[PDB]
Amino acid sequence: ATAVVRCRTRLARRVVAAVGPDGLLPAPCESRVLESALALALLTEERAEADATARLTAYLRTTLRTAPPDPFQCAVARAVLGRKRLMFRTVLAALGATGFPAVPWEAYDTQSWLHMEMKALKVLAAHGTGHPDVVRDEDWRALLPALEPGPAWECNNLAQLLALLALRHSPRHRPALGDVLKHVAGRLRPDGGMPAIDGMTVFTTAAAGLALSLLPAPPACVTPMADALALRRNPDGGYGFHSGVAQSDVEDTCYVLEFLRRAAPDRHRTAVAEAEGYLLALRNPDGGFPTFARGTSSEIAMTAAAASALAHDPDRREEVDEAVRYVVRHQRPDGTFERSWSRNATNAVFRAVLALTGVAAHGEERRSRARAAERALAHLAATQNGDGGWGHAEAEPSDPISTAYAVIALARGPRARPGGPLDRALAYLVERQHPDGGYRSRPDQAGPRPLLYDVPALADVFVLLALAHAT
Ligand SMILES: CC(C)=CCC/C(C)=C\CC/C(C)=C\COP(=O)(O)OP(=O)(O)O
Ligand SMILES: [Mg+2]
Ligand SMILES: [Mg+2]
Repeated sequence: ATAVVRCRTRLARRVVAAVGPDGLLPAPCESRVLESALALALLTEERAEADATARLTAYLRTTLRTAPPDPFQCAVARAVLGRKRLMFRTVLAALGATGFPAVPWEAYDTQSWLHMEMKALKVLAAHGTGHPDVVRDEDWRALLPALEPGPAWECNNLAQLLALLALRHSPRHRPALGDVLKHVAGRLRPDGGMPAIDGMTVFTTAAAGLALSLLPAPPACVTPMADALALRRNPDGGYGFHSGVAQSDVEDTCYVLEFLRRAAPDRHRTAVAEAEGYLLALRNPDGGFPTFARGTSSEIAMTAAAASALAHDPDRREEVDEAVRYVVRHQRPDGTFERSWSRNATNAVFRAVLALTGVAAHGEERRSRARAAERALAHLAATQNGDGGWGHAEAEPSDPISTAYAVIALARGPRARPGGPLDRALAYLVERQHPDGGYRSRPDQAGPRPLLYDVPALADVFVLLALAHAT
C-alpha cells in the first residue's frame, strides 16, 4: 500500500512484540537528575552504600556534561556535587544552595504524593532554619510510608527520598532508616542514576492497547492486555500509572476505559462500568474534570479526555455535553487551550479536538464545536515546522511525540491532501522511523510539573496511536 501503512505495520509488529505474556508493555523510566541528586545527598549524609554513591556521582557528572536537564535540576545537581516555587526553593535550600523561604509554616500544608513531599519539605525547613521544635507529630506521621521496605510508596522516588531526608533528623525514626537505604541504593539503573518512578506500565499498556484496537485487524494480544489492566484497577474503579499505584488518576483511567470499550466491552463490562463510575464521581460542578480529586480545579485536557471516554455510553450524553461545553468556553484567543502533564502545546489540542468531534452534535452546538475545532487545527497548521513536525512549543525543533498528538487532531479535519499539513506530518513520522521499527523522542511527560521524565516506551505507542487514527 502506502509508505504510511508500511510504517504503521512495522511499528505495530514492534509494539505487539514488546507486550509480554503477562499482558503488559514494560515501561521503565530513565534516570533523572533530581532524584539521583537527592539519593546521593541522602546516602552521603548517612555515610552509606559507598559503591552506589560513587555511581551516582559519576552519573551526575556525565549527565551535566553531555545531556544537562533544565536549570533547576542542574542547580540541584551542582548543590550536591559541590506552591511549586515554594517546593523548588525549599529543595534547593535543603541542599544548601539558597536560603529557606521566609514563609509561615502553614505555607507547606496541602495529591497524596504532593502532601507527603510538602510535609517532608516543611520538616527540612524547620530543621534547616534551626526551629526543629515547630515540627508536629502529624507532620512526622505523614512520612511513615517512606520507612516501609521494597519499592517506593506509590512508585514515587522523589517523595520517598524527600521523606527520608526529613526523617533522618528524627531519633525515633532512625531505627528503620538502615534497611530502606539498602533498597534505595538497589534502584540504580545501569547508567548509575535514580529513575523518577518505577515505571509507567499501566498508562503505556492502556495507550498501546488503544492504538492496537484502532488497527484494521487488532492483534490477539489486546485480550491479555485488557485482562492485565482490569485486574490492576483500584477500589474506586480508577487506575494509577503503574502497578502498585493506589492514587487513581483521570488520564490513566480514560485510556484504560477507551481501550476496554473497544477491545473487551463484555469480557470486562464490570471494570468498564466501574471506570465510568470513577470518572463521574470526580466531575466538578462547572462540568470539567480534575486530575485526581474532586474539588480541585478542572483541567482542559482531563475534561476533554473524560468527555471522549464517557461518550460511548449514550446514557451519559448530558455529562459529556457539559464537558464539551466546558472545553469550548476555555479555548484561548489564539485557538489553543493550556498544557499540564504534557509539556507541549499539541497534547491538549489533540484531546480537545477529539472531544469536539467525537461527541455527535447538531444545530447550533454542532456549529459552535466545529468552529472551536477549526481554530485548534488552524493553530496546528500555523505552528507546523518546515520538516512537517511539531515541537514542544512553536519555535522548538520537531519531535515524534509532539507530532503524533498533532496528527491525531488533524485526522479529525478535512482529508489529507498532497502537501497539506496532515500529509506532511505523516511524511515526517515515516522519515523518523528507526531501522528497528521504533521511534526515539524527546520525552513530554512531566511531574512534578514542569520537570520532564523519560519513559521511552511511550514514543512508539503514541506514534502508533497517531498512525492508527490517521489511516
Ligand atoms: C498518566 C500520566 C500521563 C499523567 C501524569 C500524572 C501521573 C499520574 C504521574 C506523574 C508522575 C509522578 C509520579 C511524578 C510527580 O508528578 P506530580 O503528580 O506530583 O506533579 P505535580 O506536582 O505538578 O502535580
Ligand atoms: Mg509532586
Ligand atoms: Mg512527585
